[PDB]
Amino acid sequence: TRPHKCPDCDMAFVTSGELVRHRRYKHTHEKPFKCSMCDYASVEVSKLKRHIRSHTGERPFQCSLCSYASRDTYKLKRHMRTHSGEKPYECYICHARFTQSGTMKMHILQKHTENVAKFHCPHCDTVIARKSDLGVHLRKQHSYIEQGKKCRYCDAVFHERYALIQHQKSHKNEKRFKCDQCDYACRQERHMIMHKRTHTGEKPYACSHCDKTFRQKQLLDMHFKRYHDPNFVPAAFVCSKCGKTFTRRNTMARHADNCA
DNA sequence: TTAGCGCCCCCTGCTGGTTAAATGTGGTACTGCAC
DNA sequence: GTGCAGTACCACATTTAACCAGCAGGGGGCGCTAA
Ligand code: NA
Ligand SMILES: [Zn+2]
Ligand SMILES: [Zn+2]
Ligand SMILES: [Zn+2]
Ligand SMILES: [Zn+2]
Ligand SMILES: [Zn+2]
Ligand SMILES: [Zn+2]
Ligand SMILES: [Zn+2]
Ligand SMILES: [Zn+2]
Ligand SMILES: [Zn+2]
Repeated sequence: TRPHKCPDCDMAFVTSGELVRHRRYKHTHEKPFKCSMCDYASVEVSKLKRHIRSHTGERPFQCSLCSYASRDTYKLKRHMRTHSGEKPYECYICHARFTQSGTMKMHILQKHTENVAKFHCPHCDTVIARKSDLGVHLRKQHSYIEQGKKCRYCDAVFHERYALIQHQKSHKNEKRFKCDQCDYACRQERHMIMHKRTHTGEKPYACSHCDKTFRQKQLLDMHFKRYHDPNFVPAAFVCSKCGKTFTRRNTMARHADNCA
């Protein structure tokens, strides 16, 4: 009937030894047995054996099915879920099941809640929900590169990926390709190739039904659709007021605006 | 009494598969101008 | 009007990194009994 009770708090214990351990755990905060490697100490001998095992790497119990030996029996019991499945914990909202309690708690925090505090990157403006995801973001974007990484479009060298990407975003309104015979410039290589074809007079695309050649693919396509396709009729736009037909809509719109 | 043991949890952190935002590609209309 | 020459949409395919559940390591609390 739990005759022994702790006067310092609400806990009541059966035996004297249990109550003494409880006082040491939560009321005296003194640990007699101390780790020899560091300042860590343990009230219970098993806890100190835990730290000594971590200090030395001793793995007592081996998994039956795999190549993992745990240093604590509970770690092996948790590792056995890898083979059995057996997701014990269940979310109370979406009823999803998880192999670990911390996995379920993180799921509830990040999937079923709105005003959750997030982590801000100390080096950039991004805001990340998880600390582990922030560490991944730091370890890739803000990681230092000893050999550097050249810009894709200029001779600038950067050692942080975030800096390189920010610099490369400044070239998105730029016409890298420049013709060697005039001042014309463009952003895609195909346009530069077309312009050099016009400069040289080359007409690579040739009509297979006539003697006419063209410097661009679309010009040949429209020529074939006009003078080699009887079923094609040019789009005619009649004026809104006068009704005069215009092949180009822009001329029709301008005429309608100036029409009386 | 006291250590061994079992259970159970919390806290922290890394990791690949998923996915959504960002960005590059290319087909195809689409206008300005000289004829 | 038209063909040439250059520009402009934009659906689509990569590219990229946050999202997220699956994992393991380090520690703390108690409730049993045997020894
Ligand atoms: Na262009
Ligand atoms: Zn107490
Ligand atoms: Zn230690
Ligand atoms: Zn195993
Ligand atoms: Zn849920
Ligand atoms: Zn950042
Ligand atoms: Zn650059
Ligand atoms: Zn040129
Ligand atoms: Zn033809
Ligand atoms: Zn008119």
